[PDB]
Amino acid sequence: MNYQPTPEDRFTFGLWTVGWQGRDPFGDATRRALDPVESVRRLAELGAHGVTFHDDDLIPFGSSDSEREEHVKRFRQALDDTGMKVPMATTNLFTHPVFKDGGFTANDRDVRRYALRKTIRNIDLAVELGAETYVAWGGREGAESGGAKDVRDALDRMKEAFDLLGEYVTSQGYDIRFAIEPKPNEPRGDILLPTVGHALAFIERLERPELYGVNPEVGHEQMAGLNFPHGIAQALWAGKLFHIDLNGQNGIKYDQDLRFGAGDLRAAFWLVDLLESAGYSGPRHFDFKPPRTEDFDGVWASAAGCMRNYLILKERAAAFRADPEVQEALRASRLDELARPTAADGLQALLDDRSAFEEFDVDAAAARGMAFERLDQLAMDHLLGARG
Amino acid sequence: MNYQPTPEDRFTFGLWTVGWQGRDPFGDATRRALDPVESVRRLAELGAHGVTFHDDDLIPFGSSDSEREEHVKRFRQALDDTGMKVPMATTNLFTHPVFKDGGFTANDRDVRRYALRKTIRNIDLAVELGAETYVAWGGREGAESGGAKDVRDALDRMKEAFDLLGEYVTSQGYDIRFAIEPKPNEPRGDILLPTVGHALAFIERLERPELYGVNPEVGHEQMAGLNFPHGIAQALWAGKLFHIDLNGQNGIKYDQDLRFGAGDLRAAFWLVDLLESAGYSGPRHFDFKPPRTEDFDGVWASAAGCMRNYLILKERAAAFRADPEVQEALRASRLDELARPTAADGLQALLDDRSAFEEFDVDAAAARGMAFERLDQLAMDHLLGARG
Amino acid sequence: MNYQPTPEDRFTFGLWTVGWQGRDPFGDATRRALDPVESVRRLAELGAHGVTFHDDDLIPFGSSDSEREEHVKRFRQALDDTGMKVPMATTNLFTHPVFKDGGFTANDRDVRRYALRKTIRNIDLAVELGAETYVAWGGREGAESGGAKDVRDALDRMKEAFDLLGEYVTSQGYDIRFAIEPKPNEPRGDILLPTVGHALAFIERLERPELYGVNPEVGHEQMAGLNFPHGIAQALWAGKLFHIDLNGQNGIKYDQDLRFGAGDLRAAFWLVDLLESAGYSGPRHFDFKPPRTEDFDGVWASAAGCMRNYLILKERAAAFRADPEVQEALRASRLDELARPTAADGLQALLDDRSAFEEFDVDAAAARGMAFERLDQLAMDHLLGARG
Amino acid sequence: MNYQPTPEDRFTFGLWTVGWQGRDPFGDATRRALDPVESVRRLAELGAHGVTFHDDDLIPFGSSDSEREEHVKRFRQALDDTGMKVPMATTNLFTHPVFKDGGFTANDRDVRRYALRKTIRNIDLAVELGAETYVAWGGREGAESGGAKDVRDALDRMKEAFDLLGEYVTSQGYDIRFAIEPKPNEPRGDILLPTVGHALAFIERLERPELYGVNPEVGHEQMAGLNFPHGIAQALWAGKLFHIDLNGQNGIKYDQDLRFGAGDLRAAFWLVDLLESAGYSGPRHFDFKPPRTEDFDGVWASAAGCMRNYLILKERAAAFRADPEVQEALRASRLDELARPTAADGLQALLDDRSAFEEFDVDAAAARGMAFERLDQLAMDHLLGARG
Repeated sequence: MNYQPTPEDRFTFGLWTVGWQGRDPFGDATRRALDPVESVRRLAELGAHGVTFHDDDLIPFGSSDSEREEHVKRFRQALDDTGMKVPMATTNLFTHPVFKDGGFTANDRDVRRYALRKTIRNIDLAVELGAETYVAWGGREGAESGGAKDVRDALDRMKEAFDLLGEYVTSQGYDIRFAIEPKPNEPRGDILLPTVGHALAFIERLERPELYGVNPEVGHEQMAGLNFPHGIAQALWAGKLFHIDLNGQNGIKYDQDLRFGAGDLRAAFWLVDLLESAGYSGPRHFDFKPPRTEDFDGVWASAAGCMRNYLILKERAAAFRADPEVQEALRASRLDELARPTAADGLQALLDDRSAFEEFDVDAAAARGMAFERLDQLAMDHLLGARG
Repeated sequence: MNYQPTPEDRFTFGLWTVGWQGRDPFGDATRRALDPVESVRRLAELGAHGVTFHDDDLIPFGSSDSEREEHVKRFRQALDDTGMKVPMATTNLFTHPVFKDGGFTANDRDVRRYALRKTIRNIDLAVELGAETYVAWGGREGAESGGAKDVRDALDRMKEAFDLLGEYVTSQGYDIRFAIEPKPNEPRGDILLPTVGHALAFIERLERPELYGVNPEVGHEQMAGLNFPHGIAQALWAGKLFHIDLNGQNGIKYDQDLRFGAGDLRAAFWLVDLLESAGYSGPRHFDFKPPRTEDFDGVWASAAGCMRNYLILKERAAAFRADPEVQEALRASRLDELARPTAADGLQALLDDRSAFEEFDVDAAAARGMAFERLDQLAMDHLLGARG
Repeated sequence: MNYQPTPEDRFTFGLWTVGWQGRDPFGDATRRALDPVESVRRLAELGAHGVTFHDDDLIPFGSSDSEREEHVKRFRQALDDTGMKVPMATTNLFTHPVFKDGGFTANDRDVRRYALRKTIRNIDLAVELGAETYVAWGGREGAESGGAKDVRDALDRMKEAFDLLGEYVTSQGYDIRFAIEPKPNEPRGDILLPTVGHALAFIERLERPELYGVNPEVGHEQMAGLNFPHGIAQALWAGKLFHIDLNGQNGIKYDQDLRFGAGDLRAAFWLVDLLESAGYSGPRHFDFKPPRTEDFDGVWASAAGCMRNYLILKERAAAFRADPEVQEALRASRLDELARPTAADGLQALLDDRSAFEEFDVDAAAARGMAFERLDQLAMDHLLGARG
Repeated sequence: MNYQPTPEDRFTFGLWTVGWQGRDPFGDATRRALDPVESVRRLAELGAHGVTFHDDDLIPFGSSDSEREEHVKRFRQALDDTGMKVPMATTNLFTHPVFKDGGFTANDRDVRRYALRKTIRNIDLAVELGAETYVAWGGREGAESGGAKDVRDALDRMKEAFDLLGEYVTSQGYDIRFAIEPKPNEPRGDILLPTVGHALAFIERLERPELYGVNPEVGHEQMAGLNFPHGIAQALWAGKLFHIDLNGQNGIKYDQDLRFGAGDLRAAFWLVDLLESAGYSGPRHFDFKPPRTEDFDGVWASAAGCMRNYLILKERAAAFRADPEVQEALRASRLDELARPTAADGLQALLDDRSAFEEFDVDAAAARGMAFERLDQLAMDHLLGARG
């Protein structure tokens, strides 16, 4: 009577997630390295729809052209053998010491050019393996101190970099779009474009804004104590939710990348509620790290859980929305009134309307309860499976 | 040998700041109410350039037309008697119980209309007393629970409201522009447009974006653990820093509104550094609360401090920038390289350049120190007055 | 097929909770004042076991002796009419302006004496109405700035105050014990004894430590980003959990006092799990505020929810613990090994044991998976009612 | 006219600080490994008083007895050649994969025994090289999920471990004491004894509490948003500040370990103020990481800065305390009254005193300003070197 995921649920996983070897700021790897081909096979057996990669996840840094060929072909045969897809890809511009002050916004001009060139090389690959989205996570763009980075110049260089990528893309006639992934900090003291809001606003300054959107991560917005569903709704309102990274985070601290459903469970529910009601049809991508306490059996247990919790949440939110008792409470709370225009009649009519000011009875309106706590308990009940 | 502010330094204060009576979530007022005319007189003696107001700060809620006249005239005579200006004004849409679920985004349609009408009434007043900026702080737009607010509808209503304001403004031919002030939370559990980034991005969806910018507050961005100078630089890059609210905050907790210079002192320094180097020429506005421990003597002490700390900071940052030893370190750290274009030569040339990839020596570039810690200690030394 | 609470579940509520009139830092009351007698009657109908009070909640500040009599008698008749008890009481030393720099640790000596005297007066009352626990929440003990409070002197005055209370208590031969409630901040910038840990440690310096324990609040520890069940377990290990305050909080920000089950739901589950397994038999006390959006109907809805969520949680945690599949996983994860002594054999034997160092195979032990993610998903499944 | 540190200032540094190779959760080392003997020599030239070590910092894990000899002797010759001391030492129980679920509180009994044995081996070494303090940082004691760790059992095992260490120590007749270092999180999701308060309270449950105190770190308390000087004062009041770790942290996020003076500058000032006024005579130990952006020249620049900022702070705080204008303001704010007993006259006299309640004029006392903002601006002025 369960929640088994199928490739139609569009669940994806990054190679670096289940492949995380468990090295952290204070300790060595607890797990041996996984061959990408094993990961593809194991995730498919679990019902994943596909996998995503960093260039250096697939092809080890410094690899020879003929080594590149080998890594790709082998990866290609695994994806052919399993039906798995590659909907998204990204570049690693944060691990190698050369990127210690950034990729696109490093102070050293020659480093910024190298970063562009390593990114462009990987977009051709990504296109080849059929990704539709290309993610950019500028984890090293930022600073630990105020004098080290002039942020107006850094944003000029960031825009310069995204504009060049967009020009490259259109000239090759590729179908791919870009998704910028925000993070407020870690590993830099502060990171540029630290939240969904910052990312959306930056995009509006680009040459061809239509090529760019956001890839928000649950844990990253929560590292700034923000409401993630609220941020996702602003991205949907803007037509910019191109991709999404799902995981768990317990409040404001280091980036935990726990399995989805872990961390803020109610946030999880409201997010699924929103993705499902808006009709989000992009990949459901997990960016998570199975804790370093675990062996390979716990890794696959943790990955399976990501998908299971999504499905359970999905069922509980459908039940909530469909419940006649909840639809009535939503009317009681005037959500229906929220969706009607405030002044369709227009400015002039508003100004002339005595019932909107001069004869508005503020005190009776003030007295009206919103009935939000009864509504939220109905949501609680539905989440916990305790309606009655 | 001091730091006395003058009206030319453009220091402003809200009526509600020095007038804060010290009521907080857990306690009654510790200070008696101040007459606006006394505040204008006292701030001018301290060297303030002007004052700002909420409608209900100036004219008590429910005031009769002929009472309105009285409050304004008296306020007018004080400003004539002192040379003080009114560069900014705003509406109170958060105190009255009718706004408990919001103003522009309340679920109740009739409340949203009332809010527009109370705002429009105050823009005419503001214009009359000569403000150039009209601030909007939607402190009650948001929610404590997920079902209570559909955020896509709420953003449709928020835009609807700002568009109507903009239409009103152009039709009256007024010279005023709008500044939206972000806050992540408090008094609502979560607030819509919670940071500078969110606010800038929303503005790009408005009918006439040129009429709107942001009024960021030091403490509000810091309630989300963000880097405030970094946020201010993004607002400057976007040409949207219309106004700014200065104060102090000690990390992530309730909105403290401490006097400017309190809270994160180094953040204070880097901010002044930035406003001064960008050539910000708007008002230097303090949104602060003298702690409720204080009597009227401590109130004026706390207001004088706001201005004093700005000036001290201003002197230390000029000294830093002007220091030949610092200019050399900035070169050492390649800030000069940050401000040059990455690929002025263009995409094609970048792709063809072997020195940007194929023959790029990553390891030598990796080996180059950024020299940021020596630079930051020089900044430290300058701040503390300990160069040597 | 529900979760109806009964007086045997020991659910209590403070007069100030359902009576909260909804005044917050930025807005007026949205609800009229409740007569304590109405609250007692309404909570009893909901199945509460009892109520708790601040002195000034029951008897308005400045009340005449003969007014005191009136308030008490009336309150007494309501408790007789309903079977409701008064297990806990406390003093208000934070609302009146005289306490603006604190009660027990105010800088002014005469204020500290007044605070003691107002507290002692209320302990006699509390005893009279039969409370067994007397809570102290020093919300005003602390500071906004470093020079204002010497913390070593303030702790000497705090101890002095608790020692005097303890002497008073023993000399009257009263049966009551003290519970100190920690809070990290708000309304002061920083508050003394900011967490459970600080409170427990302070208590060990008192004259008669056995008279004092802690009354931790869910939201307060979470305002410091701490793990509340973890803090509660340390209090239980110390034999100091005298009382507990239950509510909801969404991470690090202002003190929300949401209804219990709101905020961190998984934290809620693990807490109930712990109170239930340790055999906590004290009151289940809610310190919450029905949001100011609500009318009286939402108030009682919100209070009923506190109790309902506890019961649902209670059922899910019993189910988890009782599940044979979970008991096996706990063995898989070696929780059984955690509860056995490390070196019962003693130091000498440990030192001599070659299998503990010299011939310990670190690499095989390193290879052993902890199996925590499978265990946590079983916990997830149980919480959500989705075992299968 | 400078701030050159001397060995008499008692400045110490851990081998792992300047030796940090800059590997972080998202990137490889940017610096080559330093030989401990080079570090000792370089720090001495900078005026350090001594160095501290983890066992595995000095002697590489798995080292043969005869390799141990070699590492020690060489280290010994460097300390003889420079006059440098070793006031503190500690054990690494967090890096090796065997410690992934902890050292003293790992679920696996055999791991807990190994951890004790590796710790005891290093105490003999520490004693030999003359340390007086032995630090314990249980960075791996804790959990990512609720079921994984029963905290009451874990505290029983933690106590068991510290008691055994204490027994070992007394039986060998060693002069060394223990200092427990708290951290709220990272690398575990939550860490046991997460703050100074928790650590002090735990210690009171040990067999011989006099052997144990705390080694608080500036950044760790600030990761929980706490006031560090306030925590240090509670540790001093308790007579438990055995050692202290100095560094910088920018609010609530990952453990930054910035150079001392970085992060919260005003917190830095008030801390130095307190250590200096209490007469703290222990080592001034820096636990910091030169950012991975830096080369060896920036490493020594960053270490020199730690010491320089302490000295500058030290001078500014002495100036503040010594200033007649500040001594008067302190009287104005009644700090003198804070240090007098509240009721030396005793309970009975307090109860009988009509001036403490019955005839106490609350309203006049309420009216008295605390004058804290003038005092704090005088502190500001002194810090910035702008008195006038």
